Amino acid sequence: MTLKELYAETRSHMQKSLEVLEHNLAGLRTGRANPALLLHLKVEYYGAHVPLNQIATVTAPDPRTLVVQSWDQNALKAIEKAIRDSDLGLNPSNKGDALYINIPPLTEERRKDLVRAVRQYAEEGRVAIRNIRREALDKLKKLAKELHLSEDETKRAEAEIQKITDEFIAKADQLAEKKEQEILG
RNA sequence: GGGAACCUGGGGAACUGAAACAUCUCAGUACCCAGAGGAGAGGAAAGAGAAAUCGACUCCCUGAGUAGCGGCGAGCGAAAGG
RNA sequence: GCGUGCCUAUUGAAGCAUGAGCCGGCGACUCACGGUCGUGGGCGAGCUUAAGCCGUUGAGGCGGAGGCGUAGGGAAACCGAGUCCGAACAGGGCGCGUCCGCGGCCGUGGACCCGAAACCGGGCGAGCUAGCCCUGGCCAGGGUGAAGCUGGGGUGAGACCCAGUGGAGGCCCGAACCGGUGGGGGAUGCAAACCCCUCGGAUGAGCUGGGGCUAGGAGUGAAAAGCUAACCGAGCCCGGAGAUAGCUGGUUCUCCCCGAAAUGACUUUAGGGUCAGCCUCAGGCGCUGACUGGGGCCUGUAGAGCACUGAUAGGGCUAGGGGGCGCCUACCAAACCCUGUCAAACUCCGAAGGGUCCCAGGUGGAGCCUGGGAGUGAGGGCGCGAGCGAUAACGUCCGCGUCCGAGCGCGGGAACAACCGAGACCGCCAGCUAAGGCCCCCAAGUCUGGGCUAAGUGGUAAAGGAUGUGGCGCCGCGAAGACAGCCAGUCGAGUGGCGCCGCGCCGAAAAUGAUCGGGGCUUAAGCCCAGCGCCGAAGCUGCGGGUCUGGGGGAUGACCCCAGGCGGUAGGG
RNA sequence: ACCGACACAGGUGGGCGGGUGCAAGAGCACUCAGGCGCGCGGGAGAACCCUCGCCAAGGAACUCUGCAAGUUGGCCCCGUAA
RNA sequence: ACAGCUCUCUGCGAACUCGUAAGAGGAGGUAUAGGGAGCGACGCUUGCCCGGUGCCGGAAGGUCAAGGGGAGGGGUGCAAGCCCCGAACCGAAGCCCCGGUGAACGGCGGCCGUAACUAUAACGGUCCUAAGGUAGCGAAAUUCCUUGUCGGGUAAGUUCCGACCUGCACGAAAAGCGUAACGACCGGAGCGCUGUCUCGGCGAGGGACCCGGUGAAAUUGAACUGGCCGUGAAGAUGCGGCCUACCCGUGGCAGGACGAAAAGACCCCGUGGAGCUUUACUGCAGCCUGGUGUUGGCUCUUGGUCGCGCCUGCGUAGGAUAGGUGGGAGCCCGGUGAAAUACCACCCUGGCGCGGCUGGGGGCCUAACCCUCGGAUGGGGGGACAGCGCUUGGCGGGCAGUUUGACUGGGGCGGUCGCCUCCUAAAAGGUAACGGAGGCGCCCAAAGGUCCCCUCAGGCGGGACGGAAAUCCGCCGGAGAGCGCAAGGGUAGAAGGGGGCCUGACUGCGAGGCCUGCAAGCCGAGCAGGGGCGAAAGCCGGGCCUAGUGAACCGGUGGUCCCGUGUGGAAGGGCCAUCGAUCAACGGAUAAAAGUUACCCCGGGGAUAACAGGCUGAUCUCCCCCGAGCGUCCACAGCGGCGGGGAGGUUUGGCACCUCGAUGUCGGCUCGUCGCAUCCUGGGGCUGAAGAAGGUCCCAAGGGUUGGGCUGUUCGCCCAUUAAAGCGGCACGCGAGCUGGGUUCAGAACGUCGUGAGACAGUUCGGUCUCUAUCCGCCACGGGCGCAGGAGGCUUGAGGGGGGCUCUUCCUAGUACG
Ligand SMILES: [Mg+2]
Ligand SMILES: [Mg+2]
Ligand SMILES: [Mg+2]
Ligand SMILES: [Mg+2]
Ligand SMILES: [Mg+2]
Ligand SMILES: [Mg+2]
Ligand SMILES: [Mg+2]
Ligand SMILES: [Mg+2]
Ligand SMILES: [Mg+2]
Ligand SMILES: [Mg+2]
Ligand SMILES: [Mg+2]
Ligand SMILES: [Mg+2]
Ligand SMILES: [Mg+2]
Ligand SMILES: [Mg+2]
Ligand SMILES: [Mg+2]
Ligand SMILES: [Mg+2]
Ligand SMILES: [Mg+2]
Ligand SMILES: [Mg+2]
Ligand SMILES: [Mg+2]
Ligand SMILES: [Mg+2]
Ligand SMILES: [Mg+2]
Ligand SMILES: [Mg+2]
Ligand SMILES: [Mg+2]
Ligand SMILES: [Mg+2]
Ligand SMILES: [Mg+2]
Ligand SMILES: [Mg+2]
Ligand SMILES: [Mg+2]
Ligand SMILES: [Mg+2]
Ligand SMILES: [Mg+2]
Ligand SMILES: [Mg+2]
Ligand SMILES: [Mg+2]
Ligand SMILES: [Mg+2]
Ligand SMILES: [Mg+2]
Ligand SMILES: [Mg+2]
Ligand SMILES: [Mg+2]
Ligand SMILES: [Mg+2]
Ligand SMILES: [Mg+2]
Ligand SMILES: [Mg+2]
Ligand SMILES: [Mg+2]
Ligand SMILES: [Mg+2]
Ligand SMILES: [Mg+2]
Ligand SMILES: [Mg+2]
Ligand SMILES: [Mg+2]
Ligand SMILES: [Mg+2]
Ligand SMILES: [Mg+2]
Ligand SMILES: [Mg+2]
Ligand SMILES: [Mg+2]
Ligand SMILES: [Mg+2]
Ligand SMILES: [Mg+2]
Ligand SMILES: [Mg+2]
Ligand SMILES: [Mg+2]
Ligand SMILES: [Mg+2]
Ligand SMILES: [Mg+2]
Ligand SMILES: [Mg+2]
Ligand SMILES: [Mg+2]
Ligand SMILES: [Mg+2]
Ligand SMILES: [Mg+2]
Ligand SMILES: [Mg+2]
Ligand SMILES: [Mg+2]
Ligand SMILES: [Mg+2]
Ligand SMILES: [Mg+2]
Ligand SMILES: [Mg+2]
Ligand SMILES: [Mg+2]
Ligand SMILES: [Mg+2]
Ligand SMILES: [Mg+2]
Ligand SMILES: [Mg+2]
Ligand SMILES: [Mg+2]
Ligand SMILES: [Mg+2]
Ligand SMILES: [Mg+2]
Ligand SMILES: [Mg+2]
Ligand SMILES: [Mg+2]
Ligand SMILES: [Mg+2]
Ligand SMILES: [Mg+2]
Ligand SMILES: [Mg+2]
Ligand SMILES: [Mg+2]
Ligand SMILES: [Mg+2]
Ligand SMILES: [Mg+2]
Ligand SMILES: [Mg+2]
Ligand SMILES: [Mg+2]
Ligand SMILES: [Mg+2]
Ligand SMILES: [Mg+2]
Ligand SMILES: [Mg+2]
Ligand SMILES: [Mg+2]
Ligand SMILES: [Mg+2]
Ligand SMILES: [Mg+2]
Ligand SMILES: [Mg+2]
Ligand SMILES: [Mg+2]
Ligand SMILES: [Mg+2]
Ligand SMILES: [Mg+2]
Ligand SMILES: [Mg+2]
Ligand SMILES: [Mg+2]
Ligand SMILES: [Mg+2]
Ligand SMILES: [Mg+2]
Ligand SMILES: [Mg+2]
Ligand SMILES: [Mg+2]
Ligand SMILES: [Mg+2]
Ligand SMILES: [Mg+2]
Ligand SMILES: [Mg+2]
Ligand SMILES: [Mg+2]
Ligand SMILES: [Mg+2]
Ligand SMILES: [Mg+2]
Ligand SMILES: [Mg+2]
Ligand SMILES: [Mg+2]
Ligand SMILES: [Mg+2]
Ligand SMILES: [Mg+2]
Ligand SMILES: [Mg+2]
Ligand SMILES: [Mg+2]
Ligand SMILES: [Mg+2]
Ligand SMILES: [Mg+2]
Ligand SMILES: [Mg+2]
Ligand SMILES: [Mg+2]
Ligand SMILES: [Mg+2]
Ligand SMILES: [Mg+2]
Ligand SMILES: [Mg+2]
Ligand SMILES: [Mg+2]
Ligand SMILES: [Mg+2]
Ligand SMILES: [Mg+2]
Ligand SMILES: [Mg+2]
Ligand SMILES: [Mg+2]
Ligand SMILES: [Mg+2]
Ligand SMILES: [Mg+2]
Ligand SMILES: [Mg+2]
Ligand SMILES: [Mg+2]
Ligand SMILES: [Mg+2]
Ligand SMILES: [Mg+2]
Ligand SMILES: [Mg+2]
Ligand SMILES: [Mg+2]
Ligand SMILES: [Mg+2]
Ligand SMILES: [Mg+2]
Ligand SMILES: [Mg+2]
Ligand SMILES: [Mg+2]
Ligand SMILES: [Mg+2]
Ligand SMILES: [Mg+2]
Ligand SMILES: [Mg+2]
Ligand SMILES: [Mg+2]
Ligand SMILES: [Mg+2]
Ligand SMILES: [Mg+2]
Ligand SMILES: [Mg+2]
Ligand SMILES: [Mg+2]
Ligand SMILES: [Mg+2]
Ligand SMILES: [Mg+2]
Ligand SMILES: [Mg+2]
Ligand SMILES: [Mg+2]
Ligand SMILES: [Mg+2]
Ligand SMILES: [Mg+2]
Ligand SMILES: [Mg+2]
Ligand SMILES: [Mg+2]
Ligand SMILES: [Mg+2]
Ligand SMILES: [Mg+2]
Ligand SMILES: [Mg+2]
Ligand SMILES: [Mg+2]
Ligand SMILES: [Mg+2]
Ligand SMILES: [Mg+2]
Ligand SMILES: [Mg+2]
Ligand SMILES: [Mg+2]
Ligand SMILES: [Mg+2]
Ligand SMILES: [Mg+2]
Ligand SMILES: [Mg+2]
Ligand SMILES: [Mg+2]
Ligand SMILES: [Mg+2]
Ligand SMILES: [Mg+2]
Ligand SMILES: [Mg+2]
Ligand SMILES: [Mg+2]
Ligand SMILES: [Mg+2]
Ligand SMILES: [Mg+2]
Ligand SMILES: [Mg+2]
Ligand SMILES: [Mg+2]
Ligand SMILES: [Mg+2]
Ligand SMILES: [Mg+2]
Ligand SMILES: [Mg+2]
Ligand SMILES: [Mg+2]
Ligand SMILES: [Mg+2]
Ligand SMILES: [Mg+2]
Ligand SMILES: [Mg+2]
Ligand SMILES: [Mg+2]
Ligand SMILES: [Mg+2]
Repeated sequence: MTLKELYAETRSHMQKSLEVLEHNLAGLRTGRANPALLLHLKVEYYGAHVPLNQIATVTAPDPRTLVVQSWDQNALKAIEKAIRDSDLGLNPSNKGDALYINIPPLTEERRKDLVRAVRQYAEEGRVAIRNIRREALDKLKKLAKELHLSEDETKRAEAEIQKITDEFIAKADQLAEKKEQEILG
């Protein structure tokens, strides 16, 4: 309706496009010495792919492994029933109310199968935003042309978007930016 | 054919002014062409204009910046009669 | 010792804004006809003549056509000291010189003087340059080797293939010839388009000699708005023409008097103008002026205040509403109540002030009236009060005021339009004072008592730190003699604690060489509270002199006394 | 001696335009016939500039850019890809 | 430009062009040709949308200018008359309307939902359209984010090439995608070779310099012309305090004299100027078009129409095809109906019958006009047409003259432009800003006059339908209701709520004020005239009150007395009443008007922008306070919430004070110099310091602070090293020292917007950078004099300047610590 609520409907409409970015990184075979790499998992349970960060508690004991202290025995049961079913290629455990799964890093060829695809979400992410800028500015057009402004009352708008788009595009380049280390280094 | 201007006919601007500008103005000016000559034109009423009047024409002074004309603006502007 | 050129334009210039090498000459508010005034004469209920006519050879008459003036009022008819609107016989609106000379200003003409970009007419150019027509030349040498023909090959006949001859082409290489790619030079040149190296085309849409043709809103153009006689978005010359310029510049002798504005209103107006405001001169009226005292009103700001309007933190009381809902539990939460507050657009209340009317003082480059001449209509700083700004700006708009402008004349402030003092006729080798100062530069107290400060603070900064120092307080409570060390007695006294006042330290880094104006100051040459004295300006007295008004001498003699004003740009006299 | 304000480093159509050598030629070099030595000179031997010759090693690090400069260059003969 | 493609025009006296015309090109041509337009060999191709626009086609209708036409009206004369307006209706072109048309101007979308991992969406629903971009191409001479991501080339590649397509904003004849051959065209690589460079050196010639001859120019207030901190109109040789410094030159260097040269080219202002554009205004040329003059014959055929002759009207009964009103009875009523006939009439309805006056059409003609033919007194063909005169209406950037407002913290854009109500506003008024927050361009025949009465809003209880208000009753409540609508003031002792009569919401006027520059606006006593209500004293010339509106000019309607061009009356004026304005840019230039320039010009300005300086310091970089809370314990080893205080003038800004008769504007090169907040190397302090390393704070600039790739880049980003590869000041130092890659002149193109000419803080290739230094300053080298005799030598050094760096390794010692 106006720049006021708009400049915020971008910092809200760009948020999500960023969201997924994080999402598509953890789903990646990093040093896999992290728990979150699991919780996202849509685990089929009681008739609904239910995110693991809701069916249990994953926390890697040490670097070399993770534990899913799955409260209810049964839950844990139908849990493995999905952490493996991921092409990845791991194997957990039916030990106690928890799930012991190893973390085995691998070859360089495994680095391209991980690093290359990342410098790909690097795009899907930067871009998803690029559009929240394209689609933004356009409503900024019809806006000050409906509402009346100055060729400058508008530039202020026009570039603010830009400073916002740029501000958010950072929480991306710079985001994955770190995990790239957890992957590489 | 020529002739310093001066005169008549045939054509004929704009800048300007109106504090813009198109009617209007400058202006029938400038200039162009023809023609007449010591001058040229005009000249004996199919006039004038309200006076039982006047009596070819042309020039001067008044009439008069009047009567009027006018995007009733800028501005233009007679005639009878004396 | 003291001292920032001249003009110009400006809120403001020495200005690092404008113009000017220097000297001499030329060089800009005029005339004509109308108007409006003031003024010197003539004639007066009238005054005066235009063209023309007669005389003159630097004689003046005559000429009353005509023009103003004697009545105004009404759109007009018309009426008339009235008239007009009107039914009114209410009312209301309008009511007494010419002719010359001269000065001021206005209208009109180029009308203060220069200066455009352009516009319009008539002409002059294609001996440059563009296109084209006619008639003539020119293009070393080398290269590749098309079509054609001819001989052989193949076929049913062919097509088609081979050699050979042959000599095509907006073909190739490269001089002349015609261009002008890239670079350097040249840049008051060799030259207002050049030179050197380099590079393109060179039988073609080629280059060139002579003769011809098309032109100014026109030509011509392998197209750039290119070219048309070295500048072309419309050539050149001549005339209209002294186009117009709400802009820029310039605008000449002296002394005297007064002196602005930089605002309001309306402007296709906003750096212009019309009216008003403010200056000035004339004549007219004469204490009403500015300012002050005393009285009587209107008034709604500074404060303050919640009675309205609204906002407000908390607490109580209590709807209705959360959560168990039945009791209860959190002001989560309306009105109400106190408790404390907030507000340009709230005020129960309300100042000081301001304004205004009658009376009183008030003789002043006061006012009030009629009129001639204006300029100005960018303002700027500073105090105060408000907006905008960010409780920013040498910011910005307003308000009272002031000062600069125009007081850049003088002292102080180091230097400096507006900060302090203070209104500069002139002259003097006099004297006392303002502001500021009084140790040396530099005038006058290293003046006198009384403290404070040790950082050069002074000599120019904050929140906030800190037993820096000097001076006050009330608090403990130490013979129920610990406050500091050594087992606590001896030791036998000033030790803890907050918190106020003065000066001070830290906090605290900037760009060419440093500093408070310099030197140099510490019981000061700093700072605070006292006291007497000097210095110091163009301020005021002293002596003399110039000048204009006002007021008396006065025998006008313009000739001495008397009391005042005399900075000044635009401007007026 | 013509057009360029000049005794101008620019411009101006046609014919002749020798010899030797170089693949040829009106190209280049030298020189016949012929003409000229450009209407200020003399010295010195710095910076710097103009125009010109050279370089160790490196060989585009230069720079906007190999701009410039260098390399290659004639003829004969092989031999020449997409 | 080009061949070549396409659309289009043109039947010959061609179209088109020049010209007033004659005439001429066209062309001594004839559609296999000529003109106009776009595209630009050649290969494959060239989609969809005729709603709007243009053009082609439509013998019907709609509208329409003259002219024809005259029902009807007015003016005058005693009149025959003469004069005027004047409806029907017939009337071109154009426009409207109906079709067609894209190698004509042009145009060629969006929003929801859905696949058994997810994603995504072939598929569905839906909104609008004239129809929603096909082939091919794609971060491109087009891609804003952008150096998009990947891959290749490189040590390293914002460029380049290959891909992906999320095409800000390709795309089919302003052509699309390709293409061998071609280019002094623009980009990326290589190899060869070099002074281009690291990195500078030597040498040659012509100048520069010295000597003899000749001998300029721009500029120039006057000169006796130094540095620093200050200062001043805010960048000083010329003021102030201080600091230096003998006089005068020769060769050089360029930092300064805001150096010179151009009355700034950008910027704005001027109601300044030109070239251009169009669906801005207005006209002109030309073209189309009706009537006519030129201009005539003979026929065919239908109109409008006035003279006339005639026939002509079938409601229900009916003597039945009554038109109508009169006369009227021999050439009938009757009976009945709305009306009675046998007959003569005057006329509405309507058609035919011979004439007039005029019209329109379609034919043939020849003899005017035209063109032609071995030279014609004539013959061919066209033919009342064409051409030409006049007049009617329209098309008409082809051409012309012009208009395209102002304010405004430059301008443009956005906003506003008059009136009303508060505050601002400092206790009379008044009063600024693009200051804060709202209204008006009306409404009322009752909402008005006056007389007569009556009184709210809310609150609490009682109450049939009944919220928390319908309507009743009951107390209480001075004002918070109401007062037509904004706001303020006022108000119940009425302006409010209700009832009764009325139309003073009059005509004549107006003492006297308010306000005020003018002109406008504002209240209004009372007299006269005739009225309304009231018993009356009395009130009523509009509305509780301020907004609710517009000078004159020009026309329009009414009326009255005045004028009425020899006189009379008219035509037409005046006076009075009243009307036509978003003249709303609202004190109003015209009846009448938009753009554009980088093709541009003049006059002006630092009255006003961009660069730079200055003031400011929000923003900016920096350091400081308070100390939540992180640090395994523990505010400060290292950190710091929310919050607060300052410093600096390097960022982005605000202001517009110098300079617009000119202060050359990014980057690079060269030469630097200064600050410390320090990147190295020196010292030191704590450390959550073992050592070796670091972290962090404190001192401290003396000196150092590399070479490359990319980009114009500064800045970054990488490659290889380093003790380190520090930030910032000097007009973001430095163009009279160089460079011009960037950027802002003219050329061209892409995307883009625009109908257009042209435009763009978009791109892209191109594109002129001025021999002489006089003064200050600086580098060198002199002449003069001075230094109280005149000399030849050798030194003293007050004073200044140059220079100061840093790494690696080996011993100590593999020791100390571990
Ligand atoms: Mg003659
Ligand atoms: Mg005019
Ligand atoms: Mg006009
Ligand atoms: Mg005109
Ligand atoms: Mg004679
Ligand atoms: Mg005669
Ligand atoms: Mg006769
Ligand atoms: Mg005469
Ligand atoms: Mg008269
Ligand atoms: Mg006469
Ligand atoms: Mg001096
Ligand atoms: Mg002047
Ligand atoms: Mg100024
Ligand atoms: Mg000077
Ligand atoms: Mg200047
Ligand atoms: Mg000067
Ligand atoms: Mg000037
Ligand atoms: Mg001179
Ligand atoms: Mg002189
Ligand atoms: Mg007068
Ligand atoms: Mg007199
Ligand atoms: Mg006489
Ligand atoms: Mg009357
Ligand atoms: Mg001009
Ligand atoms: Mg002309
Ligand atoms: Mg001629
Ligand atoms: Mg010629
Ligand atoms: Mg010629
Ligand atoms: Mg050739
Ligand atoms: Mg050429
Ligand atoms: Mg060649
Ligand atoms: Mg010739
Ligand atoms: Mg040509
Ligand atoms: Mg062109
Ligand atoms: Mg020329
Ligand atoms: Mg004239
Ligand atoms: Mg003049
Ligand atoms: Mg004087
Ligand atoms: Mg005075
Ligand atoms: Mg105006
Ligand atoms: Mg005035
Ligand atoms: Mg106040
Ligand atoms: Mg409450
Ligand atoms: Mg309350
Ligand atoms: Mg008195
Ligand atoms: Mg007085
Ligand atoms: Mg003013
Ligand atoms: Mg001003
Ligand atoms: Mg100010
Ligand atoms: Mg003064
Ligand atoms: Mg002076
Ligand atoms: Mg001074
Ligand atoms: Mg004085
Ligand atoms: Mg002394
Ligand atoms: Mg003394
Ligand atoms: Mg003491
Ligand atoms: Mg520092
Ligand atoms: Mg000192
Ligand atoms: Mg004392
Ligand atoms: Mg005296
Ligand atoms: Mg006296
Ligand atoms: Mg005085
Ligand atoms: Mg004066
Ligand atoms: Mg005077
Ligand atoms: Mg010449
Ligand atoms: Mg010459
Ligand atoms: Mg010579
Ligand atoms: Mg010569
Ligand atoms: Mg020749
Ligand atoms: Mg040879
Ligand atoms: Mg030769
Ligand atoms: Mg010579
Ligand atoms: Mg070498
Ligand atoms: Mg070497
Ligand atoms: Mg390089
Ligand atoms: Mg480089
Ligand atoms: Mg580069
Ligand atoms: Mg390049
Ligand atoms: Mg490059
Ligand atoms: Mg080269
Ligand atoms: Mg190849
Ligand atoms: Mg092949
Ligand atoms: Mg055609
Ligand atoms: Mg012919
Ligand atoms: Mg083309
Ligand atoms: Mg095909
Ligand atoms: Mg269409
Ligand atoms: Mg159609
Ligand atoms: Mg048709
Ligand atoms: Mg007619
Ligand atoms: Mg009659
Ligand atoms: Mg028609
Ligand atoms: Mg969906
Ligand atoms: Mg499913
Ligand atoms: Mg669908
Ligand atoms: Mg679609
Ligand atoms: Mg399709
Ligand atoms: Mg593509
Ligand atoms: Mg792409
Ligand atoms: Mg790229
Ligand atoms: Mg491409
Ligand atoms: Mg883009
Ligand atoms: Mg590589
Ligand atoms: Mg695009
Ligand atoms: Mg598109
Ligand atoms: Mg198409
Ligand atoms: Mg097209
Ligand atoms: Mg292509
Ligand atoms: Mg080329
Ligand atoms: Mg070097
Ligand atoms: Mg030499
Ligand atoms: Mg200074
Ligand atoms: Mg210099
Ligand atoms: Mg000069
Ligand atoms: Mg100028
Ligand atoms: Mg100019
Ligand atoms: Mg301009
Ligand atoms: Mg012109
Ligand atoms: Mg017949
Ligand atoms: Mg008839
Ligand atoms: Mg009859
Ligand atoms: Mg019956
Ligand atoms: Mg009978
Ligand atoms: Mg009839
Ligand atoms: Mg015939
Ligand atoms: Mg015939
Ligand atoms: Mg005809
Ligand atoms: Mg035009
Ligand atoms: Mg206008
Ligand atoms: Mg502005
Ligand atoms: Mg007041
Ligand atoms: Mg007041
Ligand atoms: Mg309104
Ligand atoms: Mg009422
Ligand atoms: Mg009810
Ligand atoms: Mg209303
Ligand atoms: Mg009534
Ligand atoms: Mg009354
Ligand atoms: Mg009323
Ligand atoms: Mg008018
Ligand atoms: Mg009119
Ligand atoms: Mg008459
Ligand atoms: Mg208007
Ligand atoms: Mg106005
Ligand atoms: Mg008005
Ligand atoms: Mg008008
Ligand atoms: Mg251009
Ligand atoms: Mg040009
Ligand atoms: Mg052009
Ligand atoms: Mg031009
Ligand atoms: Mg200024
Ligand atoms: Mg600050
Ligand atoms: Mg903070
Ligand atoms: Mg602060
Ligand atoms: Mg600064
Ligand atoms: Mg400025
Ligand atoms: Mg300045
Ligand atoms: Mg000058
Ligand atoms: Mg200047
Ligand atoms: Mg320690
Ligand atoms: Mg340093
Ligand atoms: Mg660079
Ligand atoms: Mg790389
Ligand atoms: Mg620097
Ligand atoms: Mg130079
Ligand atoms: Mg320069
Ligand atoms: Mg310079
Ligand atoms: Mg460039
Ligand atoms: Mg260039
Ligand atoms: Mg460029
Ligand atoms: Mg531009
Ligand atoms: Mg377009
Ligand atoms: Mg080039
Ligand atoms: Mg220059
Ligand atoms: Mg020299
Ligand atoms: Mg030393």
